[PDB]
Amino acid sequence: NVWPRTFQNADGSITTIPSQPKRILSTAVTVTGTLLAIDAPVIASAATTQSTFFEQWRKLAELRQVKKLWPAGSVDLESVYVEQPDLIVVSMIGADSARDQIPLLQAIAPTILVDYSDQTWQSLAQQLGLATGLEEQAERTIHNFEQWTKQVRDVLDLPKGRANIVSYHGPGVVNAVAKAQSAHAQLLQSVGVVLEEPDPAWQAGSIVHRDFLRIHYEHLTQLQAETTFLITMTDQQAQAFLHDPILKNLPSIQRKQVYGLGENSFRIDLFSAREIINSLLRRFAGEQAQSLVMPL
Ligand SMILES: C[C@H]1OC(c2cccc(O)c2O)=N[C@@H]1C(=O)NCCCN(CCCNC(=O)c1cccc(O)c1O)C(=O)[C@H]1N=C(c2cccc(O)c2O)O[C@@H]1C
Ligand SMILES: [Fe+3]
Repeated sequence: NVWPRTFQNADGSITTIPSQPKRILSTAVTVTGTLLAIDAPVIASAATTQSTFFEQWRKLAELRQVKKLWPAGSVDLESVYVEQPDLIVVSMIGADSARDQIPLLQAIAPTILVDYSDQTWQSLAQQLGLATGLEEQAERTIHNFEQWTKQVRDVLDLPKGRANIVSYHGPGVVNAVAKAQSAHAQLLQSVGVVLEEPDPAWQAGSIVHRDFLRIHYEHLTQLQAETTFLITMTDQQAQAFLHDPILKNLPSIQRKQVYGLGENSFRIDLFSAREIINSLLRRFAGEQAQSLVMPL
């Protein structure tokens, strides 16, 4: 395990990490879940704009004494200095991105930049494993999860056809649909779901996103999949989608195959991925469900 080592950042820049990181500070709440997943020594993390940690890993973060820092958008440099980190992690795109603050952060400690929007949680874990010297941990974690998804894939009786994954906000608002490279789409694909891709031409406005295509509301009526999964929703919450009169003729609504992906499914990390797969076992597997549900 060689140190120093060079890390390739998502913007084409490089960062030399002089020594194995032991005090990692995350500036992106999305990335923190994956740092926890590989048991990296993350000692502090910024939060959502609402000053929260994601619920799938909050209790674990508290147990490991991960200090909650600023809500996304407002980097507190004093807090970074006081934590005395030896690696600072930044995301490329998303509400939790501190990309423009990199020069200020790099003055404090080696700062790296990753894009979680177009890779699986496993790929992000591998990338972070290489930055932290935790390749053994990451590889083991990924391998174990993949052994599990194999087993699950073999017992699910999924609806015929394909599924889409939607972030729903109702009429008169820009909504969003998961793209093939998203952590969400790839997670479902891994247990045998066949994914519908939103038409790239439906992009709303000028901002490019690799995770979910942002679209005018009306385009939701054009989705063809027989099944719809809603992020950040329970099944009960998904009822609002099902009863939206504008969407009454959607194949997934006609077949009453609209499901919540789960309360904690907004971002995908090992912890929310487990919850999501557990939900699929409960709904689509028989008395084979329980033999495979993972303890949280
Ligand atoms: C539990 C909460 O933590 C965050 C969160 C945490 C960390 C990073 C994020 O991005 C986060 O959203 N999300 C929840 C929250 O604040 N809910 C209140 C509504 C926020 N909303 C409006 C609703 C439409 N968005 C989607 O349907 C959607 C779908 C799929 C993926 C997404 O990221 C989506 O937001 C947003 O658009 C928010 N994201 C941008 C943003 C800005 C610049 C570049 C981007 O890529 C952006 O997303 O700006 C807002 C703050
Ligand atoms: Fe967002």
